[PDB]
Amino acid sequence: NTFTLGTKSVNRLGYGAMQLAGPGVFGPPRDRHVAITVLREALALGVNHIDTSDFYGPHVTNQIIREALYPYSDDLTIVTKIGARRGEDASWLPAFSPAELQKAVHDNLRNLGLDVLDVVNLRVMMGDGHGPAEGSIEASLTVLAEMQQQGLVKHIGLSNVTPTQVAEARKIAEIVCVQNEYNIAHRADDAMIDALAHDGIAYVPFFPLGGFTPLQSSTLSDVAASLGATPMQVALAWLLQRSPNILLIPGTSSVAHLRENMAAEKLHLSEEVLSTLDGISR
Ligand SMILES: NC(=O)c1ccc[n+]([C@@H]2O[C@H](COP(=O)([O-])OP(=O)(O)OC[C@H]3O[C@@H](n4cnc5c(N)ncnc54)[C@H](OP(=O)(O)O)[C@@H]3O)[C@@H](O)[C@H]2O)c1
Ligand SMILES: [Mg+2]
Repeated sequence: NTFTLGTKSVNRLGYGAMQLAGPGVFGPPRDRHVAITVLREALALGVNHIDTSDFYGPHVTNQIIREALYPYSDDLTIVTKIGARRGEDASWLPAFSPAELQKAVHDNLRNLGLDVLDVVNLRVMMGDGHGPAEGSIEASLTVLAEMQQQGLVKHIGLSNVTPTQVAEARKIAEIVCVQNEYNIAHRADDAMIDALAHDGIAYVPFFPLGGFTPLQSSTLSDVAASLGATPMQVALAWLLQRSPNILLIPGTSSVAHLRENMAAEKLHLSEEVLSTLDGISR
């Protein structure tokens, strides 16, 4: 169904735009035409939330969204993210000096052809690992805060953050969404999802099917089979019923998968099936 993200209601089945680019989200996509077709069909299918970034393929993913969908329905929310830059070797690097965050915000503005960004995710990176790690984010957020006052950005969100960081952030500005790694097999954020929900802040999982062990994978497959669904559909449907503040942004460069992902809304998970799925992580 729906969720109010900032001041705009969004269909909880949205679209991640990260597959509309070359391998490693770098360079142009396989086929620009199919990318355009996928975006247009998504809208036609009821998508009104698109997740993107200007460091996808540097810039080209945003330009495709523009070529395909400008001028945008005013029902449409485009969410983008800043905080990283791309090496010319496809590498992802820290990019959170005021100059870089300001340039990133304007890059988005130009490539999407917008006058203001709906939602900007600040994407955190601490330590030498990849995921959530402790450290103050005040400096970056203050910069995003100022561009909000200037009217370049309506709403601020967070990406790849620990519960403490969210807590530090929410004293500097309003946070409308948190975007973290989370799926059936990786449920460390469970507590935060419920707490966010109670404050009306959305939570946005990525890797819906990522990093499953064979046993984890075969269980999901078993469940799909018995339901006449695909594993992807089961994964999305589980996310949908897990909490009402959860927004899905599955990415795909294929129209068939798009329609299939969107069909996941029709799938209804019995208690016995949820029992099996909740045990995948345990
Ligand atoms: N903020 C961050 O730190 C960050 C990091 C990662 C992702 N994200 C966002 O989150 C979104 C989701 O990305 P993700 O990393 O969670 O992974 P994902 O986009 O859900 O997975 C992408 C892969 O799944 C395949 N796929 C999609 N639907 C399928 C289906 N129905 N059947 C079989 N395969 C299917 C795609 O292949 P096909 O193209 O051939 O269908 C593609 O190879 C992204 O679009 C991006 O915007 C953000
Ligand atoms: Mg993706």
